[PDB]
Amino acid sequence: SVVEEHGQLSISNGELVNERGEQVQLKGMSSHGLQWYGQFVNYESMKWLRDDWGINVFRAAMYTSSGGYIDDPSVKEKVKEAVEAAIDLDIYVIIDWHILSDNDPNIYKEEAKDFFDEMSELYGDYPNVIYEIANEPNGSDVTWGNQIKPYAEEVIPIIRNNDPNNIIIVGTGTWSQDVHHAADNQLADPNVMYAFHFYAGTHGQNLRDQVDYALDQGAAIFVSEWGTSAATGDGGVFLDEAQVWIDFMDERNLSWANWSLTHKDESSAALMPGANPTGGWTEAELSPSGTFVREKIRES
Ligand SMILES: O=[N+]([O-])c1ccc(O[C@@H]2O[C@H](CO)[C@@H](O[C@@H]3O[C@H](CO)[C@@H](O)[C@H](O)[C@H]3O)[C@H](O)[C@H]2F)c([N+](=O)[O-])c1
Repeated sequence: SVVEEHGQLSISNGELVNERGEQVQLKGMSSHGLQWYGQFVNYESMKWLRDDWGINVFRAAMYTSSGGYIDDPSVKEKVKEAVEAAIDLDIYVIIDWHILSDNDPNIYKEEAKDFFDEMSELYGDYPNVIYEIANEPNGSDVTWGNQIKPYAEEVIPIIRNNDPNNIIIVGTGTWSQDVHHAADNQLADPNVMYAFHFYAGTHGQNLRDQVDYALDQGAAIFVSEWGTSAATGDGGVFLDEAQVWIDFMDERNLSWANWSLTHKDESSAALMPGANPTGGWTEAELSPSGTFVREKIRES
């Protein structure tokens, strides 16, 4: 009864709060690309995550390029499937317009406006939905002030015409690490959060201090993607540094989604090769990363 209990989420003094104004922290999993590992996104696997891991949020990672939505728009129906399951399971859900190689969110802004118009029209009267309008803006030529903020200022109005106050997570520069620039030039909408993403393979002490700087400007931060691996999503599992970030996020009441729910042979993948796509995973079907993430959510 997560959604029944906390209901409408909003931002108050830079903090995510429930409909009674109490601080709330969401912890869950992100899918991998829906064009590749969509079979792991379904009511049964999400229910298993809710019941056995304790998740209270699920992130649907709809890549735009890399064979995603722009090339084959059918993947938007898998996002709808995930939203409907979240509604049925009474958990929160993030709709992620998962830009990456298409590094400037303006490249597909017309399609983004059409997609968010459709999703907000369909689901704008449910409290479960969180819109993430540009996963990871990246590149030296893509800045908050010149590219990202103006993009958000075109897409947010589209959403707001159908859904006036569900949370919107807006990506930041340098693969959603540059929360410092965003916090110094914040968007006007009162229910916006800025995305901050990390990988435990990178020594993170300055990045933690940067998140703190942003929080100190009154900006709300959602860690909508993080991994136990290196920044490529592979290269080793770094559980000591991941624990430091877990403790940091708890102290700052930061919500998060781990990357990712797939059996792909890479360190950040939570599942091993024989894991059933509909859940019920034994200890051996979880990777070293999945075992750790499951423990962190169960402990919460
Ligand atoms: O340098 N960084 O800080 C940084 C941070 C984040 C990041 O990218 C992000 O974080 C992971 C790990 O890099 C990416 O997932 C990886 O996407 C690859 C390309 O689709 C897949 O082949 C790989 O299986 C998958 O795990 C997510 O799409 C992307 F949001 C990347 N990146 O993709 O290069 C770089």
